[PDB]
Amino acid sequence: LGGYMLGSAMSRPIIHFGSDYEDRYYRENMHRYPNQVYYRPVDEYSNQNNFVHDCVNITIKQHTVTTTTKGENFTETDVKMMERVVEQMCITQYERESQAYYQR
Repeated sequence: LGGYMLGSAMSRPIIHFGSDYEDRYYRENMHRYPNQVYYRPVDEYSNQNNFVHDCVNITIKQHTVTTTTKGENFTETDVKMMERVVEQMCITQYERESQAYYQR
C-alpha cells in the first residue's frame, strides 16, 4: 500500500444480497469480516469505480494475504460476502469527501 489512507471503523453493516439464506448466513458469520478499508486521497490519482476496485481489492487481498498467517481459510463465498461489505463501506467513505470535491 505504502501511501494509502484508512477510514474510521463502523459496526459491521448488513448487506441485503438478495436471498434469505445469505441474509441469515451473514449475521451467523459476520464476526469474521473486516470493518475498515484502505484507499488513497483524491488529488493526483482520483477516479470513481477504479478507486473502489483499488480499495476493495487492496483490502480483500490484505485479508486473503493475512489468512495464511492467521490460520484462517476464507471460503470463496466468504470472500464474495466480504467484497460487498468492503464495497459499500468504501463507497460510504467516498461519498463523504466526493461531496467535498465536486462541491468545492
